Amino acid sequence: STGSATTTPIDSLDDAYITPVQIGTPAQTLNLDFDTGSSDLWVFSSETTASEVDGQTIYTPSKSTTAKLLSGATWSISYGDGSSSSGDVYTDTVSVGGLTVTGQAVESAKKVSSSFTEDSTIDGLLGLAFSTLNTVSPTQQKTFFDNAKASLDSPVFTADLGYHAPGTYNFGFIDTTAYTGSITYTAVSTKQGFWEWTSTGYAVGSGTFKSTSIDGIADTGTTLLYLPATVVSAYWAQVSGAKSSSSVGGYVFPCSATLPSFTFGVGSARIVIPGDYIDFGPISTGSSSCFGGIQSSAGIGINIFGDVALKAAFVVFNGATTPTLGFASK
Repeated sequence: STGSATTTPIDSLDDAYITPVQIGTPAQTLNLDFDTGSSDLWVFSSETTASEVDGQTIYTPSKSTTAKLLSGATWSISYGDGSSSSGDVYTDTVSVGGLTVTGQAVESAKKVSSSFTEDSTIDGLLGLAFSTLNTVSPTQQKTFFDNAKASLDSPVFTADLGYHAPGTYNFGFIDTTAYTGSITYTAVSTKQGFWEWTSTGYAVGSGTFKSTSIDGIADTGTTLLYLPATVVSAYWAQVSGAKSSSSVGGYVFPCSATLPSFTFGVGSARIVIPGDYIDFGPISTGSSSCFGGIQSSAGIGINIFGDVALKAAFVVFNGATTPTLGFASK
């Protein structure tokens, strides 16, 4: 089997991407944030505290003839941005782009933190990291990809995120028309539960490539590119007037600037992020200070190849017995 679904930016900045997902019988379609940095499929629901729902579409398990309470199971998750959610668990039929999994754990939110409530466009998350990170207790549950894997034509999914435009998540096949050149594959460590890999270096604009190992995670659920402070300083030093602002929470730059590109290495291959992809717009409405799309990971503990980086590539998440990542230009 295969599946193919369009993913759409939630706003004009590509702050996140939503993909329609069918849950239950008859189908209830919710727009989920596919997140290769986490491993829970959770949804706003008829169980979510009413004051914490503000415009999201909810899953109502009592209206699904295939929903079953997973008795005793609870979940609770905290994300790197400080947001969180928790609740109980149903199993139900879940379909993405024509690919169907029966018995998928659908984690129903009883509580969500303010940033989820405040984002009416995201109805929940669909985790695509390794199932070892799934938070369901006392019986850990598998991701949608893990459940589908054995049925897929090939044990892979691909992320093809657009810049200010829709893109595609495919399951079970590699669309050879969706990228240019060849796909360069690179090793993955699953030791932390992430799609963790080592970039071979970087360049800023037309500058020379610096060969240096940068361990980080391919994370579709993180908006920006978070790299070591040395790398980030080297980038922003090429932008007149750019500075790190403690009060804003990162590097800002004059909105009048033209940003240089940023290149990262995948083995001997190179992925080029155009400068425009690094502009996240005014820090507040009407400001002439703009927020940068490349930020320091120093306070995180891990480097994160988020959407800013991934949207410049066609990315293969290869879930073979030994997982690997593939990157192609497009």
